[PDB]
Amino acid sequence: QAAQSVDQLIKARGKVYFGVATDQNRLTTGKNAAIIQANFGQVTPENSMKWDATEPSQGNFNFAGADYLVNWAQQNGKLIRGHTLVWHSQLPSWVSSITDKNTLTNVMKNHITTLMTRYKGKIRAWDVVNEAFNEDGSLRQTVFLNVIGEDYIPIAFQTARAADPNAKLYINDYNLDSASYPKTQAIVNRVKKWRAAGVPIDGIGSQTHLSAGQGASVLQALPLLASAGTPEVAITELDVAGASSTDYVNVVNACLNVSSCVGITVWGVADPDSWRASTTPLLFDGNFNPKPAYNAIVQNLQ
Repeated sequence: QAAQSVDQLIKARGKVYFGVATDQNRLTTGKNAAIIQANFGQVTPENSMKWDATEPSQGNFNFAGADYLVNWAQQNGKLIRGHTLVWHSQLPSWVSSITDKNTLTNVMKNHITTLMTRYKGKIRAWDVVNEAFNEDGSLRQTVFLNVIGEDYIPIAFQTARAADPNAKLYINDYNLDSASYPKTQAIVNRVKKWRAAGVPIDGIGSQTHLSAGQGASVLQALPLLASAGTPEVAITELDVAGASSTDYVNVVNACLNVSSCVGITVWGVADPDSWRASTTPLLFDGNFNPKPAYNAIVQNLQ
C-alpha cells in the first residue's frame, strides 16, 4: 500500500472516488487487497459480472465470483460499479446464435433484470451498454443491433431503470479521448437524442486506454463528453502505455475541471496483471510498489 490514498485526496477535492478494477483472483493473492483497502475507494469487477461468467448457459446463472466481490466491497467500504450487461465480447455462443427478435429481446431483458435485482441498492453505477459504437460513429453491428435493431439501447436502459432505480446507468466506450474523433462527436450527439426521447442514460463512461503522450487530449475531450447533458461522466478503465506522470496527471486534472466527472477507475493494480502488461501502464509496479505517477497524482491532489 502507498501511505497516501488517492481516493481520500480526490474526495477532499469534491469527487466521489478513485478506484480500480479487481476480482476474487486478485484479491486473494499478492498485495492487491491491502492496496485497494488503503488507497482506493471503488472497485469494478474485471470479469466476474460479464455475460460469460454470469449466464454461461441460458437461465443457469453463476454468481459466485460476483457475490465475492460485492460482499468484499461492502465489508471494506468500497463503492461498486457493475460491469457490464450488454456487450458483444465475452458473450456465450447460445446468445449470439439467436436470430429471432422476440427471443433475443426477452433473453437480454432477463439477463439485465436478474443481475441488477440480485445486487439492488448495493451498486452505485452500471455499465448497461458497452462498446456500442464503431470508430466512424455508426452503431456497431453486433447480434443485438442486427436482431433487435437500434431499439436495443433504449430497451436495455429502460429495463435497467426498472430493475434498480437507485443505480446510475452508463453507456461506456473507448477512443473517446480526442474532441475531434468521429466516435466522440457521435456518442455526444446520440446520447443527446436518446435523452430527449426519454431514455434514462445517467452517465457516459470513457474507458481512457491511452497511448504515451495522449493525456493532454483528455483535457479537451472530457468537457465535450459532459456537454451531452448527462448527470455524470466518468473515466472508467484508465491505463497509459509507459505510465508517464504527465499523462496520468493530465487525466486527473481533466476530471477535476469537469464538475460532472464523478471519479476515475484505473484498470488494475500492478503492471504484470494488466491486460497490456508489456506496456507497464499502471500505478504499481511488478513488486507492488507505487510508481512515480502515483506520487505525482498525490502531489497534484494535495
